[PDB]
Amino acid sequence: SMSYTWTGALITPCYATTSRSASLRQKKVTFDRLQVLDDHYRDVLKEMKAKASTVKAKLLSVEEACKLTPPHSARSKFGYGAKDVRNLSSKAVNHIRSVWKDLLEDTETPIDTTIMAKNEVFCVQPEKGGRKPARLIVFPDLGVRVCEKMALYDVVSTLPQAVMGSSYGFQYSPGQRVEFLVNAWKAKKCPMGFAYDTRCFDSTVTENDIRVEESIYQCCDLAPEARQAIRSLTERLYIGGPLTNSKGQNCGYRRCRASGVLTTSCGNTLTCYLKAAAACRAAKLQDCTMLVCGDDLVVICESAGTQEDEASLRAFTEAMTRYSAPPGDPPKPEYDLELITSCSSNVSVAHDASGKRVYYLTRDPTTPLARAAWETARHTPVNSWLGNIIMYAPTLWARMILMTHFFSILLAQEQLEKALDCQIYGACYSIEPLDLPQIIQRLHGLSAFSLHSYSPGEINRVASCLRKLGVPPLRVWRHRARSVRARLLSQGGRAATCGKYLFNWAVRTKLKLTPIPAALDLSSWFVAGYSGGD
Ligand SMILES: O=C(O)/C=C/c1ccc(NC(=O)C2(NC(=O)c3ccc4c(C5CCCCC5)c5n(c4c3)CC(=O)Nc3ccccc3-5)CCCC2)cc1
Ligand SMILES: COc1ccc(CNC(=O)[C@H]2CN(c3ccc(Cl)nn3)CCN2S(=O)(=O)c2ccc(OC(F)(F)F)cc2)cc1
Repeated sequence: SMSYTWTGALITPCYATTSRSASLRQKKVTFDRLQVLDDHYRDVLKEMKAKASTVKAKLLSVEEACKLTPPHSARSKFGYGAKDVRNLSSKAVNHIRSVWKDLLEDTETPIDTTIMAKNEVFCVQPEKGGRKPARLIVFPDLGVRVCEKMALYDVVSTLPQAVMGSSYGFQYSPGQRVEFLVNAWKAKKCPMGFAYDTRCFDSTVTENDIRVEESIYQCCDLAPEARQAIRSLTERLYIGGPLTNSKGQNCGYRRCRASGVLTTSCGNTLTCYLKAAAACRAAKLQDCTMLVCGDDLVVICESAGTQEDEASLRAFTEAMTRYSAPPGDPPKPEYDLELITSCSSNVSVAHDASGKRVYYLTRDPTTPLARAAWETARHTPVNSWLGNIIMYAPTLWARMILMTHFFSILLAQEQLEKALDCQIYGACYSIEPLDLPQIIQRLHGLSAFSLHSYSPGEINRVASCLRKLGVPPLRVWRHRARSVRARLLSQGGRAATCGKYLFNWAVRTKLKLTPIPAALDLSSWFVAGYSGGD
């Protein structure tokens, strides 16, 4: 069936992406899906369903569901917002209760969704390729989104780990992700790895995929109202429905994955895992270890020789294409783990204070830096820079640029103690910058504060990126960090800890860094989300 049908009504508005590029995105995401399933697919599905059979899921109350709403979640077309939802205002609660009643009473009627162009910031790259068109966001009304949480919040936050075990990427800190990847690479006699890029994953998700996904959820022990809501949400919302623009006009019809529903992340992970695990069998890949984050997939296996590995990747791709997951860029076998990019990241090596070889996740800093510059220039509720400092804390660029830059601004504005909103792959947090040392030690290890002897390629990538962007060189950042370190230490308390742990790299006469006294429960900085709510 067609992933999308359009009426002609434009995707109207509410470098940076706008509605002016939506037309180009529509062309890319609009195609017919031809899915052919086989025994391997059926076999993996039964195996996944047998694991889901062990899960018991709770049905959340309206209030518990309200308390999980992102503070910045899009407003309801029925006179209430995320603030009203989080405060349990009578208008919000009463409207949500009537939505819930309709989900239990009406099993067929498609639920309306809003189609919108995403405003994302990317960097002005005129060399190998041009600009990117805006992504398309599809979401139901706020009321429906609170109802999804009642029926499925417990499912989506318990089922994936039960079904996929160690293959489920979202259960990991960046430190645990590198450990998993390195351990899996070390455990192969002759390792080979590859990342699989699916072209427009959301668009490739068929009605059958969404029904197979529901067949997995149905395996949980569920409250009857939860069982009916999952059934009603599958037919009325998840499989597809009408698209309405910002001006309230009939835009078209969706028959694929909506990006803004609670099950997007869980569903894409399950669907990606199922197709990939079945494709590994069809390709006859030996001893696979997979890691799945939504549509993002890495496979690590035993090499069967250079030519044989090229042929097995073609068979993997053939199988994925049959399952309705065609490639964007054709996968390539890699025989060095650093060369694989997964979750926009790659493993690199450095050394800690003791001289020990340590592995960490890094990426091209262009996008993180350009996004941080934009945030410095304009008022933004979500601070991608804080997310980036937290997730890439061991990197040369997050340590020397982002940490130095933001701690200097925060010291100057007297805002070190001010809690900031932070979104990481749909999990919302509220973090005071003064608490960053303890968080970094939990997420990455004590070594994140003493990494040095970075790879030359990595050093060159940061240095070339700064030149390209007009950012002062690393020498300027070292000077600037010595200043910030001095003003932080002079303050004592948490500010001194920041100075000590975060900026030890900037000094010639380094301090010996021991485990932090305040280290640890992360879901304490938790406020809303876990890959679902707006
Ligand atoms: O010794 C040498 O050989 C080199 C010396 C040298 C070269 C350039 C400077 N620049 C500056 O002092 C100023 N800018 C900066 O000191 C600056 C700081 C952060 C900057 C960022 C990001 C970095 C990550 C955090 C957010 C800010 C960008 N740009 C920055 C410029 C350059 C810029 O203007 N915009 C962008 C655009 C995209 C990406 C990055 C940038 C301050 C006022 C005058 C301009 C200073 C010294
Ligand atoms: C390229 O490398 C990668 C490494 C890990 C990942 C996967 N991990 C994450 O996306 C984050 C956010 N998480 C999510 C997200 C979606 C869903 Cl469905 N479920 N959980 C919880 C677990 N992690 S986490 O990193 O452990 C963490 C925990 C507490 C924090 O709290 C505080 F902010 F306070 F630090 C902050 C971070 C993805 C990429």
